[PDB]
Amino acid sequence: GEINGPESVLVNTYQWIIRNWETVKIQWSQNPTMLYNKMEFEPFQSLVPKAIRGQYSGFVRTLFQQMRDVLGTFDTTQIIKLLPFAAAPPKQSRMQFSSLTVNVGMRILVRGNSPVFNYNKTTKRLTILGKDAGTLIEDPDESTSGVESAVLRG
Repeated sequence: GEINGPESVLVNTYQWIIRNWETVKIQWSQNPTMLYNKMEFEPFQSLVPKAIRGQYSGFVRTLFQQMRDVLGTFDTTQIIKLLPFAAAPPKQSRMQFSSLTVNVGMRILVRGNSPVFNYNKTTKRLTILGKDAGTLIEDPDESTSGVESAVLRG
């Protein structure tokens, strides 16, 4: 874990999700509301501007509900990315956010990578604010995790 201030809170939150993913995925499937309410996410929530925390949470919880209803747990990187923004008490709105800001305002883009959140499909590792957060499991049938074939030449 990192210790530098707000940046560390962000890095460590995603590290925690990755380290606990095999539990988190099951809670997200079976009892997501409970998952969203874990005190684990309180520090992250404090990085989200107070005036918009609730709106972001309404957006992400709704998106997750719609996601889960039609797709289930397919999208690991996206579930991990958005999960901490579900932590605040939700305030529902009709606003569709393309990005979500944290105070470190830096933007996490909803689709795809950003300076803040950068998943690489070749190494299968997540990078947050230029720091390693760990290895993601996109395919739950995979035995070997991490870097793809044909990366190291020899």
